[PDB]
Amino acid sequence: SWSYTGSSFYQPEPITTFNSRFVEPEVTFQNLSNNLPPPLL
Amino acid sequence: SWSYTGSSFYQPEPITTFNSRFVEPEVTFQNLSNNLPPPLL
Ligand SMILES: *[C@@H]1O[C@H](CO)[C@@H](O)[C@H](O)[C@H]1NC(C)=O
Ligand SMILES: *[C@@H]1O[C@H](CO)[C@@H](O)[C@H](O)[C@H]1NC(C)=O
Repeated sequence: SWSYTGSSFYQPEPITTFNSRFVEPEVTFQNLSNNLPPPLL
Repeated sequence: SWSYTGSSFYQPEPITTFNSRFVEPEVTFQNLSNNLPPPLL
């Protein structure tokens, strides 16, 4: 389970399309299998 | 055929969604007819 938090304040939040951006894949990113966030669903 | 290249280095790459942005049309853009890139296809 992965959550988004602010840079200057710690508060775990659900991942949404309004706080993440689509980027070109890299080999360093995690390869999630289950419990994908709604941007990834 | 049009390819994308970096600003500080030269490498012809295919045009994807991740290296282009959708903008308001202008008269000084190229009006392509055939062999559209995948963002325009
Ligand atoms: C995810 O998979 C790709 C290709 O299968 C691999 O290159 C990448 O290292 C993987 N990411 C990991 C293991 O975090
Ligand atoms: C592209 O098409 C527009 C019409 O939508 C035109 O105004 C413009 O002059 C054209 N530019 C060219 C031919 O590159």
